[PDB]
Amino acid sequence: TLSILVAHDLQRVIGFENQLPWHLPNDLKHVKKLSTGHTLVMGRKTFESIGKPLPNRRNVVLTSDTSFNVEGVDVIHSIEDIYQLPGHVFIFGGQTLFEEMIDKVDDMYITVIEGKFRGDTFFPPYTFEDWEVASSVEGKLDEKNTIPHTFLHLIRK
Ligand SMILES: NC(=O)c1ccc[n+]([C@@H]2O[C@H](COP(=O)([O-])OP(=O)(O)OC[C@H]3O[C@@H](n4cnc5c(N)ncnc54)[C@H](OP(=O)(O)O)[C@@H]3O)[C@@H](O)[C@H]2O)c1
Ligand SMILES: CN(Cc1cnc2nc(N)nc(N)c2n1)c1ccc(C(=O)N[C@@H](CCC(=O)O)C(=O)O)cc1
Repeated sequence: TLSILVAHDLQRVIGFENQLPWHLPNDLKHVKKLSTGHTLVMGRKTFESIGKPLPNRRNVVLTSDTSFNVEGVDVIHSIEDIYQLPGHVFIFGGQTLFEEMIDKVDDMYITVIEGKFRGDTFFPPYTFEDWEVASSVEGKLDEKNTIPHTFLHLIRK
């Protein structure tokens, strides 16, 4: 299976100045639960903003840089390489990879952040006419998670 994994706000903002505009620990645990034991594919800027590979799963970075070699990271240089990765593969970001892959993935795990943040990078527009809602779960709010959010699993019709 080839899936998108993304958190975007009410206007589809995903990032600002190579960081996330929000901090939402529940969403990072969502990422950890979905992706532990599988594969993440991310663009070079997304990788550099995380700084290190995420533990207990395969980290694949797409870059044109043939000098890229990071301990604990597999490197690919073409979109077509993604289709050779075995197992459950999550397209992890950022804007460039989401734009390149949204028409190719089987399904999307989207966290809708119910706020309007300042952004400079966006998830591409999509319509529910193309996507069935396999599940929709409101995130629980607490002291450490103060922004309303919803976990959507969307499957291509
Ligand atoms: N909210 C979320 O769910 C989420 C998730 C992830 C990231 N983000 C945010 O998204 C933003 C980054 O997005 P972005 O679009 O600027 O960057 P990005 O997609 O993370 O990385 C772009 C880079 O990926 C490489 N790349 C992409 N397509 C390629 C291809 N077809 N062939 C070879 N290399 C390719 C290139 O690297 P080279 O230039 O090295 O060749 C390109 O410069 C940040 O703000 C980050 O915080 C948000
Ligand atoms: C900046 N970044 C990219 C990022 C952030 N939120 C997302 N949220 C969703 N839904 N999808 C993504 N693609 C996504 N990507 C990050 C930053 C930190 C960690 C991280 O430390 N995750 C730990 C969990 C951290 C924790 O337990 O609090 C993990 O094991 O995956 C993940 C991605």
